[PDB]
Amino acid sequence: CDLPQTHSLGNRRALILLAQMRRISPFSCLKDRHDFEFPQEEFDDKQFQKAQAISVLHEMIQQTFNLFSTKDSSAALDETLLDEFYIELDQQLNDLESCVMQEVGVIESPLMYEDSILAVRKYFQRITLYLTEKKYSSCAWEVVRAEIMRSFSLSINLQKRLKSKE
Repeated sequence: CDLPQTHSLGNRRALILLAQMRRISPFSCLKDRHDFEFPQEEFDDKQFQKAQAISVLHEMIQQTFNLFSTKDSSAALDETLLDEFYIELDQQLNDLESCVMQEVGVIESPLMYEDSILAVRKYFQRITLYLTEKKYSSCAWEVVRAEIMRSFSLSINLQKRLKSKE
């Protein structure tokens, strides 16, 4: 797809707001630290590429937008930080959505779609049920929120297929 400006490490988009959820106290939770946000199965180097990333990334971001925008999780974050989240995803969504129209091919496979889409829905579904048990206390959202950072990390870097992290 059309490159924005050479290859960069981070995205500098939505990473700032995510950091705001790092001030939490480590004493909030311990055994409640899991990763159900970013499906690593799809984000792993087992079979991940630039175009392919657009497939998973799109669903990953689109889902996050619905999480807060649904009012449920929105009430969890400050209206200021939350409201910014809506626009933040929009910028990233356009990047992927644009590739869809480009007719690259990776975002057309009716069968491959399930593997990419399901990977996000399956993991994203855990977060909904996971938080339900805690009724959105504070750490439950942090563990899931902080997890989003990883999805953004490998998403815009793994494509290069250069060095991972075990």
